[PDB]
Amino acid sequence: PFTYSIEATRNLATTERCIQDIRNAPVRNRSTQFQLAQQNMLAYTFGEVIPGFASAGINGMDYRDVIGRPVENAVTEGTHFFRDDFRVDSNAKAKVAGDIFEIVSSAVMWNCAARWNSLMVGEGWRSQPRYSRPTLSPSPRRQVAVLNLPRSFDWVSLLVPESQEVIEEFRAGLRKDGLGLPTSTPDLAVVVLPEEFQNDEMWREEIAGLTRPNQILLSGAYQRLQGRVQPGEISLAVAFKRSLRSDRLYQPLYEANVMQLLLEGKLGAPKVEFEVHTLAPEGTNAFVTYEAASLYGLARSAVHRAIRELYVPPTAADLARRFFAFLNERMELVNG
Amino acid sequence: PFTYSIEATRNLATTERCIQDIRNAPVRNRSTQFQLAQQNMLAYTFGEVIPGFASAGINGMDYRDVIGRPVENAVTEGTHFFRDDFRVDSNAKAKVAGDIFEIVSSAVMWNCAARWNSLMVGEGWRSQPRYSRPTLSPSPRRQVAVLNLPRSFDWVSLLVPESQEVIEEFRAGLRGLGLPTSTPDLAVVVLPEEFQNDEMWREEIAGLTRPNQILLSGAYQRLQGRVQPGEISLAVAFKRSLRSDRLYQPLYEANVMQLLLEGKLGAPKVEFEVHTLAPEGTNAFVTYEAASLYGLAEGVHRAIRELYVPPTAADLARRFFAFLNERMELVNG
DNA sequence: AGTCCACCGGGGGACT
DNA sequence: AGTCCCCCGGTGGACT
Ligand SMILES: [Mg+2]
Ligand SMILES: [Mg+2]
Repeated sequence: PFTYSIEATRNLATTERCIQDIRNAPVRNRSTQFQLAQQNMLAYTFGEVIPGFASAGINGMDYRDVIGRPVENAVTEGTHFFRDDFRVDSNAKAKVAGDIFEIVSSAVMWNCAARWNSLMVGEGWRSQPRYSRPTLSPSPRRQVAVLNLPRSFDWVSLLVPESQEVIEEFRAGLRKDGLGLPTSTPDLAVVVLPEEFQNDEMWREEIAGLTRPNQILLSGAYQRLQGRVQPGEISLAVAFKRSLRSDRLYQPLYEANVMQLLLEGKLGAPKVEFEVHTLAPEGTNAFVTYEAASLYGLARSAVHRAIRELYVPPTAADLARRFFAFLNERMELVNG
Repeated sequence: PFTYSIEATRNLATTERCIQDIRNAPVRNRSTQFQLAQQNMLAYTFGEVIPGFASAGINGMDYRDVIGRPVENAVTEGTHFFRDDFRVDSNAKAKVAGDIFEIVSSAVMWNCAARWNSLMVGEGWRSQPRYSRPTLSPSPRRQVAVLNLPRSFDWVSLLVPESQEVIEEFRAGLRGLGLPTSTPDLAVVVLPEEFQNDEMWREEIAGLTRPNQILLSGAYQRLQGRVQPGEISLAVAFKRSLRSDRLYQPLYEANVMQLLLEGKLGAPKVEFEVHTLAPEGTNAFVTYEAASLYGLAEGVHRAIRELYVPPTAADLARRFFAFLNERMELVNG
């Protein structure tokens, strides 16, 4: 659970355990002795807590101590089971830690859009925990899907064909000169629910916790929307980075521009909203870095920033609160 | 020495040791038990050798193995003086080795600029070791300088005043927002007239002695303020190994440079390139075929010119020469 | 001392 | 099984 419980651990099928001994099952070319079963840890640690949507105690806990819980728990399991034999490298901890921050944050945002899509339809503003109800004119036409995007995704895949053609048009004209414009992906993407999903349930149900089934619901959500999004319906991109290093600022910042250049540039979409979330900015450097303007629109168009802001959630609750407010505000020029 | 010498390691003061004990001299908020004197690893391992400029054994040795040596040596030294206890975290190495690759590869391009400048200036074309003499018609005006840029650098600081200025008339009608500049791992700038007769730009160097480390790391200052827009000839970014996400800083910087120099100071396209010894997944190459974003509003070329993978210190050196040999043509004799 | 910078390799899971 | 994708935190040194 969210607090290590040797009883819950004792009822774990050996293959649901958080640590995995592999001193007999060596990995190809890898010295790894014990694996961090990140999926497992998630379901153990967050089986029924979805931070921001749980106990007040939890919701306002320092968000770092929350995101860092799953690791703590697993290290305890290891020690308990293996003791001294136990050893895992910093880089495992960083790998998993960084993933968990991305997954859990998205889970929060998932629930945020549940509640949001409920109300948005003909539901109310669910009671608990208490968050300020939005003000905006409700409308089914104003629900949104929250797509935690997967490794080596291509954001362009979300778009409707007519828009994918414009682009592969463009690129072909580039390709005719030894020139490419590869597109990658943000860590997550909030889209406007395509019409024909506006009546579907799933986009309205808050989840109790990140159990395996529940994890999967989220990590796959994107598959449903591929080919169904309109250029202007990409309405928020987020990049997740637990801690910062001056060199690790550049993926979101570059892609952002590429998205702007295509969406805004070649498909006349409104300014593209792309932000970055971190729990550790290590100076001011990071902040000034993301004050950078958007490079396409520096050669008749209005100037705006590539990244709209750099955000550092204190609590899972603030994250909720922050996103509700964005939705309330951004879902305005959306005639419902 | 490039080969781990016991005797030498013993003949070593302790302020010289490649491995530092600090178990009783900790770092605020750090579990670091043993530090890596990476300046004492250059020194020890490369104090006599500058790859591609030493014996043929080195010059053509697998270049990964060369960069990998200081750290090999270090870990031997550590295991002799601290048999039970010697331990360092993966990430300590990853830092040191990354930097060494930046420094030494800069230290190879330095001796290149050296011997090339000599040629240009009317001295010989030295030939220890032999490299094909360049067919460019020499000139003191086609000398180049190889700046190993420091952490925190801003490459604009290299530009001359009237140029930095215009990067303000534009930049100032542009602020809640802005457009910062960072730095390539290294720059190659045309030597500026005022310096074309100094002798420091022509002396090659024997090893990476602290004195010598320091001369190459200091070099940039000498050129702050004194460089034309089109005289920025080449930018390199050193990444010893690649990870798909670790690809974007040279890509962005390049765009920004290209943006200002090319579109705002009407300079020639800018040559920006990456050197790595380990691309692992070949995402990278396709990644570095990206059109320059600036240019997609005007009329076009790659942002990053190429992604390069040196086999040997020698390959590195021959490549840079041909670059010069084909690029300085533009400079007027 | 304390603060900032930019190095990169060991990773768990998707996918084949 | 093999390969690839994107995670980040622990660092050695320049400054102040
Ligand atoms: Mg991320
Ligand atoms: Mg580099």
